[PDB]
Amino acid sequence: ENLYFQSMSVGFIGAGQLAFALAKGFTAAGVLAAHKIMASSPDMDLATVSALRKMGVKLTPHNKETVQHSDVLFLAVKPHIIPFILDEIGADIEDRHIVVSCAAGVTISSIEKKLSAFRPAPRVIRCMTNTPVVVREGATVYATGTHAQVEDGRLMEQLLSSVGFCTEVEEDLIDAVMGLSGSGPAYAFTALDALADGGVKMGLPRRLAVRLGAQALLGAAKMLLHSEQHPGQLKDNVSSPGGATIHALHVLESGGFRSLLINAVEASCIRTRELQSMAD
Amino acid sequence: YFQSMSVGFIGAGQLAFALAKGFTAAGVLAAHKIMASSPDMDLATVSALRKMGVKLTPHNKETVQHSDVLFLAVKPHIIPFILDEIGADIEDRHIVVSCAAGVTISSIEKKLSAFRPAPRVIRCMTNTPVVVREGATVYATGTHAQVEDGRLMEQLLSSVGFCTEVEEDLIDAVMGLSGSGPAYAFTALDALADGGVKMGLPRRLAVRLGAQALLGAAKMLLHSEQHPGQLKDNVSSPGGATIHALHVLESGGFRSLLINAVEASCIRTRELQSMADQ
Amino acid sequence: NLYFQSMSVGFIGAGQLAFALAKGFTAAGVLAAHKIMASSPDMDLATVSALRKMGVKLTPHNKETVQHSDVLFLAVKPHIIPFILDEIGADIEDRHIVVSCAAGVTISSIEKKLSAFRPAPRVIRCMTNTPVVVREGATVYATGTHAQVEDGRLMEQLLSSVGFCTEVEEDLIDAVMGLSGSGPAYAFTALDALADGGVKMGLPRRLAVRLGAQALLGAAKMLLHSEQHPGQLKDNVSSPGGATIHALHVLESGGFRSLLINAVEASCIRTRELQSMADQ
Amino acid sequence: FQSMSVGFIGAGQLAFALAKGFTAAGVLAAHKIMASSPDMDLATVSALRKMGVKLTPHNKETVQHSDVLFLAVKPHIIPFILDEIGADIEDRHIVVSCAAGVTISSIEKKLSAFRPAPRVIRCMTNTPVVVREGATVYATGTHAQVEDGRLMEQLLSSVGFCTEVEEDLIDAVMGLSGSGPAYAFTALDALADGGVKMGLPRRLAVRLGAQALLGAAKMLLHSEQHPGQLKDNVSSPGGATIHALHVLESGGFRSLLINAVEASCIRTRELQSMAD
Ligand SMILES: NC(=O)C1=CN([C@@H]2O[C@H](COP(=O)(O)OP(=O)(O)OC[C@H]3O[C@@H](n4cnc5c(N)ncnc54)[C@H](O)[C@@H]3O)[C@@H](O)[C@H]2O)C=CC1
Ligand SMILES: NC(=O)C1=CN([C@@H]2O[C@H](COP(=O)(O)OP(=O)(O)OC[C@H]3O[C@@H](n4cnc5c(N)ncnc54)[C@H](O)[C@@H]3O)[C@@H](O)[C@H]2O)C=CC1
Ligand SMILES: NC(=O)C1=CN([C@@H]2O[C@H](COP(=O)(O)OP(=O)(O)OC[C@H]3O[C@@H](n4cnc5c(N)ncnc54)[C@H](O)[C@@H]3O)[C@@H](O)[C@H]2O)C=CC1
Ligand SMILES: NC(=O)C1=CN([C@@H]2O[C@H](COP(=O)(O)OP(=O)(O)OC[C@H]3O[C@@H](n4cnc5c(N)ncnc54)[C@H](O)[C@@H]3O)[C@@H](O)[C@H]2O)C=CC1
Repeated sequence: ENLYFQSMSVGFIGAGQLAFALAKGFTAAGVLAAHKIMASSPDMDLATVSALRKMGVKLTPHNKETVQHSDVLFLAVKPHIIPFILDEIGADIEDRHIVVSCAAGVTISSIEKKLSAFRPAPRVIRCMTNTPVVVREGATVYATGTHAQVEDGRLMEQLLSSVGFCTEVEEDLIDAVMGLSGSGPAYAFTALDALADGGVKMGLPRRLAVRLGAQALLGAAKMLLHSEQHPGQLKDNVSSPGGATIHALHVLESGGFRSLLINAVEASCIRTRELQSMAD
Repeated sequence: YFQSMSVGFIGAGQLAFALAKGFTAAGVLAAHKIMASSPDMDLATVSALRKMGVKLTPHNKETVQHSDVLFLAVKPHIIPFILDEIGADIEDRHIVVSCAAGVTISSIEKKLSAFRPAPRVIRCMTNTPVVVREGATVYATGTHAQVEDGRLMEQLLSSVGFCTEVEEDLIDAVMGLSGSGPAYAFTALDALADGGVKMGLPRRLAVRLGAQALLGAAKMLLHSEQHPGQLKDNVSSPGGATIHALHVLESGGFRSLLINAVEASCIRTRELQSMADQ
Repeated sequence: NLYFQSMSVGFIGAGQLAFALAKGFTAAGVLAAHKIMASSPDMDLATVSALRKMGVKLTPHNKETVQHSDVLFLAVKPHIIPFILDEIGADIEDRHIVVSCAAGVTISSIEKKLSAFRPAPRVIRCMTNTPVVVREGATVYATGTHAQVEDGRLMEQLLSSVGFCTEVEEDLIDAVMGLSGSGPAYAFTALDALADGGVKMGLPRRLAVRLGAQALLGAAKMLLHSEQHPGQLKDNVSSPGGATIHALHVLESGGFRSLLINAVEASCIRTRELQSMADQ
Repeated sequence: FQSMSVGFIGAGQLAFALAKGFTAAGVLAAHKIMASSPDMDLATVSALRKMGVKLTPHNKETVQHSDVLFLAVKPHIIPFILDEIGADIEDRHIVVSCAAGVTISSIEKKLSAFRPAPRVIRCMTNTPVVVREGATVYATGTHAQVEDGRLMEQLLSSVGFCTEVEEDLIDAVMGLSGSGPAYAFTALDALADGGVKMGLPRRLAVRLGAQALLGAAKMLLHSEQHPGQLKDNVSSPGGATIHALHVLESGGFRSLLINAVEASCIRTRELQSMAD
């Protein structure tokens, strides 16, 4: 790791929520010192830029400055901004750069087409991560581009593994991963807010209900990750005949609880596709 | 490390295994200092506890004589039969910790006080993730529990997850939230994985990613001073895929279903204990 | 202590919005009613009679409004704007700032029409709402190609006298219309229903309307003056096991949140589908 | 210049909201307010302390300090409180119960066992007193003087709207304006989500949505028009607003808000039937 990271500099095009989250996770993991990170944004009036600055992250309005001072370049902007970014800094991408795109629905092919008009063989990697990298429990996948070298995938695997789970996938899976684990934390925060409301309805202080609900979800998720058993079998171990849990599971089933979560993953994926067809 | 402490389990099922596995993984109890009892010595939970090093026996009275801290880990309608069987063996030294859903401290103390006054009783509400040391536990102290008794139980149960003392009248609501909560989460994880599979992910990857997302979000909330709505705002980029997905959850009344669940579990727990009383 | 001593304001159209702005501007003291002119082909409209009682100068002839005015508000229905611009385009001078309040109408479409008569028309696009009438409006504006920096600063100063006002990129304006432009109608519907609920439970209608409106006003003010998330302020009202958390559950059971999201989306979509029909 | 001493039994969300509102209005000095709680570790207690409010664990000290004594505890706590401090209520006291559902009759019954003629007023208010835009009603008890009702109207009018009602309206007011801020906070969160879905930054969507609701509410308070007529003035034919109003109607939006007021009122009544 020392060899990969000792003198590596990282740049963020964009200084929003994902840039802050990855920067916080990388520095908390100890892989990167905050001053070796640079972020650029046209609007300095954001709370994320303030948090990055108090972290010690170097800030600039000029994306070309971030490009000049970076080895690994994360594109942390909305999908529709990507092709305008590539036109802007494309003349500055050099052999040394690894361009890591975080946007969903922006293909490696389209990024490589843009950058290859300036210099052949751009090294491009697509990444799909989520905000819990900020506590080093992210869920990350990546796909390597046509010109990515052998050490490039291995470097990205080690970098993103320091802030959570990380595995290589074929590029065609990435938009579906966005619908599941990219959007997933928002599903979990909605559920935790509602579970806490349920606790409050039944008499619990709100502070206690939030803590218990979150701890229950965290523990159940860890249980599944550590067990070889199917989620339904773990559910069965918790639901005793005639008991409180099986009564509660019935009212979840009666509202189509499962189908709402399937609807959510699908809706996220569908939206990513229609954004992509607006560009393409 | 409580080295001088002998722990017993009346009942050798899912909860006894989860606690004993958690305790020994935390290093607070040695497996050989734990005894568990069940009338069926060929149960699969019994086998798992045996492979752990726990001492096992079919005689509930043997577990009582071995133990200082005695966990009641039987189903709720068995608690009265158990208290009658061993009540004469309860000694001054014993702390009786009932894990049974719905069973009140009053009903345990009344049954045991017929044999010996001032039984030391603690009521505990925990959940199965103690097995990976990420449980959510609350406890209430009884009439005759000393102060050190509550501090002792909090030390023990803090080693396998979050633990805090509550007034007893909150415990049925806690059961509806964190006691049944793992089952809500396993249902949600199965469904999120089906959604990933529908959109083209391999099942095994979808289960791993869905569970990791839920774990990471829960950890984010536990480590943050922010409202869960504010953390949700940070995922939801304007016009983006996430806010579109959240709309379809809202259109189905997702929030209300989870409130329904906590309510139903809490209400059933009260219903059952009303039948026990009368 | 703001007052525009050398500014003549004109309104093409003398309907709800012209009345609301003229009343807000005059109550703010930043304009005398006699320095305001409004035109409409219906001199027997109820809004025209109100403007006349304020002191506002009225005329049936749009050309007279243009000749009197420095700042010219286009306060007609969107499908009337192109006929307006053809009628008075030859009367636009260098001194004019043209401020379109019409829902959906793009700066591009206005500039194209006026530029046929005289190059470099100074155009600002504004999205406001009817509570400017009580000086609590919510307004955004976007500046056109030829609007000078002082033009936007001036309009911000003027529109800030009747409520909140900030500059936005033009492509946000249709979404603002769906939120704060249509928003007062959502609130009037909500206040009618809340009053019905109060009456069902035994309150006199006049009291229920007063309390419902006061509750909404107070809650909105709390949020504006707080750095807290609206979910956290809700938690402070929702005592465990109490009346409020029981009532919140029945709102959630009906999908209350999703209905308000549906509304904002439906307003914004309809605006875009109208402007597409106009552009084709 | 009345130099009133005010006490709160309970130092939670409503006690903080009222203390903040009263001191911001200038009617009370913070250090002339005393609040008591057995849990001296809440966020509300820390905020009261920072305001300069006097804090004590002992309800008797609050009673002895106060001229006007607010009962700002949960409804099921009120009879425990009246048993504890009933012997300390004096003829000079005005006892103002804020508790949802607790009747004047039950309060006077408890306190009359100690001194005859306890002066009792029941009030129903809401958290926006914190920004002096509260919605408050009050009802006077058997022994409250006419001056006692005038004083309470003067005091509560300093932090928002205030009017006297017959007591049998108070539980319905709770369902409308007492719980009402929670309905608005829910609506504002959802409207902001809708703004974000259509491409607005969250910070701007929150601000525009709240300003929209504030302005519309103020319009209705300053107008003699029916809310349906104000709605008609925003709704041009074929336009964006009337399309959005239709999707609200299709989901039964109106009935959800009626359901909420009713559910709050029913819960209040069923809690009181438990205590009784
Ligand atoms: N936030 C999340 O939960 C996750 C986000 N993503 C993706 O990551 C990307 C970034 O999302 P967020 O950080 O949430 O968004 P954001 O809106 O918080 O941040 C975007 C940033 O880009 C900046 N920006 C805009 N135009 C720019 C330009 N031309 N040059 C430089 N900077 C520019 C903005 O000023 C802002 O600082 C998006 O594609 C999103 O879909 C993917 C996974 C999770
Ligand atoms: N499993 C869970 O998710 C949680 C369980 N609990 C409570 O823990 C208690 C035990 O639950 P589980 O372990 O899931 O049950 P289980 O059904 O898995 O195990 C119960 C055990 O009691 C034994 N048993 C039955 N009759 C007995 C008797 N007369 N003497 C001794 N042992 C006897 C059975 O053989 C079995 O080993 C219940 O009261 C439940 O409410 C509490 C919170 C969560
Ligand atoms: N009313 C609202 O809630 C808001 C309205 N707007 C926009 O403001 C514009 C005007 O809306 P309102 O005042 O509500 O409409 P309105 O229907 O109340 O008034 C329209 C006025 O235009 C006049 N008019 C028609 N043809 C004309 C012509 N050829 N020359 C001059 N005047 C003519 C009519 O006589 C009438 O006085 C619309 O484009 C609407 O989208 C924007 C935001 C809020
Ligand atoms: N919070 C709101 O939005 C409104 C609340 N109310 C009513 O106001 C009352 C108080 O509500 P909140 O302040 O929101 O509740 P809360 O739970 O925030 O405050 C209750 C306070 O009472 C204290 N307390 C508990 N037992 C006590 C005792 N024996 N002696 C003294 N203090 C004790 C608690 O420590 C806490 O400080 C309730 O009856 C509620 O129905 C009425 C309308 C609006």
